[PDB]
Amino acid sequence: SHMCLVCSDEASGCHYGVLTCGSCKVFFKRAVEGQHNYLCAGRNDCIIDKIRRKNCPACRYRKCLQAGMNLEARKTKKKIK
Amino acid sequence: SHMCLVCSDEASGCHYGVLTCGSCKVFFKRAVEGQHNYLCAGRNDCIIDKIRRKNCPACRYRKCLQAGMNLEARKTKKK
Amino acid sequence: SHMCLVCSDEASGCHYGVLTCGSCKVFFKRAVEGQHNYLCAGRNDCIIDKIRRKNCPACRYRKCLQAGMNLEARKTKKKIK
Amino acid sequence: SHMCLVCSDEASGCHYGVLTCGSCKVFFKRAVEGQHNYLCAGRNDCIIDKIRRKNCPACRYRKCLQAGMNLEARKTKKK
DNA sequence: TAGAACAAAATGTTCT
DNA sequence: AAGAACATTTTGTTCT
DNA sequence: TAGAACAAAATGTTCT
DNA sequence: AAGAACATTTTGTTCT
Ligand SMILES: [Zn+2]
Ligand SMILES: [Zn+2]
Ligand SMILES: [Zn+2]
Ligand SMILES: [Zn+2]
Ligand SMILES: [Zn+2]
Ligand SMILES: [Zn+2]
Ligand SMILES: [Zn+2]
Ligand SMILES: [Zn+2]
Repeated sequence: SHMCLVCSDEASGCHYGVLTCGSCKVFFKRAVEGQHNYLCAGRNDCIIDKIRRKNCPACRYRKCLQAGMNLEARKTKKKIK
Repeated sequence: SHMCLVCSDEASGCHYGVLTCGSCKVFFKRAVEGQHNYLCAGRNDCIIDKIRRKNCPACRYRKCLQAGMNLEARKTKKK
Repeated sequence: SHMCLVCSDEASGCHYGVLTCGSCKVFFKRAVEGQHNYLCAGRNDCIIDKIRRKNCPACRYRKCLQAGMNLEARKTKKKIK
Repeated sequence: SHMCLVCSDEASGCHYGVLTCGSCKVFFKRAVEGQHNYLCAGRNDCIIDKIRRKNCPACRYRKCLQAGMNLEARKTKKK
């Protein structure tokens, strides 16, 4: 494919285990390494697309996790082999 | 009463016709003057409070307008 | 510019401090991290271009050093600032 | 005498007409059959020895030909 | 592919 | 009340 | 930009 | 002597 699985923007490649765009890559990195005590202003199912992905970091981060992103994807796939 | 009518933060006074905080005051001026077009990612009914107000500029802006904010609120001292 | 300063092939970017192609980048990395007890079969001035860069690793590595390549270029340029 | 005439490594016998090592033997067959065109990076006079022979296929190949290597050296038992 | 560094966008505060 | 300036936070791009 | 991992090219050894 | 097969070393590319 070539859609980011988090926001549907065009994927820049496979990051942290999942096809994503560059903005979602660095978003997940920052969320995972820091705090991500984010608060949804809707019902925890906000739509995350190219334009709206800035709206709700709580839902964007939930979508990163649901897509399967994980910081150790590279080293984990090396073990699996 | 010291409570922003848009986000319930502590209000700094009457801005553009409405009791608001400083952050909502300037957010509103920017929204109108930049005339940007925001889009809600929920259901057009997001909770707008001191922290969540950052999440949905579309609903925050809508609440400003609904609360009566108007850049020429003062100039409307017409007789 | 856009010539590799080591072999004159097209540069892929600035690596280890110097504009180089990808083949020269990984060549220098391997030479620096391992042994580079290479022996020139000419007079230590072999010509290193796209086709001949495979011929003499001793001279190719000398050219990497002469161009200024160094493993810590990134962290070194951070200190300088 | 057990010394490769191309690289002075220890020779394994007469290959393609010339006393050579195994590595020079197969290098020569590959050069001729792949018919590749090598280029020297020095002065067409590189030192070819057990270790340096890897550096200049052009001079190594030239030395093979000059030493008399020929893939049909055996078949040249013509009367 | 992962990540540093730079850049930009978006928001908030101070001060007049 | 209103706004400019600065500051911070949040997000996105380049890596010549 | 740095680097892991994969891939290819180039060389050398064994075995018949 | 000659060569195929395998093995190793050296070099280069992709990273869906
Ligand atoms: Zn994305
Ligand atoms: Zn949400
Ligand atoms: Zn407010
Ligand atoms: Zn909303
Ligand atoms: Zn190069
Ligand atoms: Zn040389
Ligand atoms: Zn030899
Ligand atoms: Zn030569």
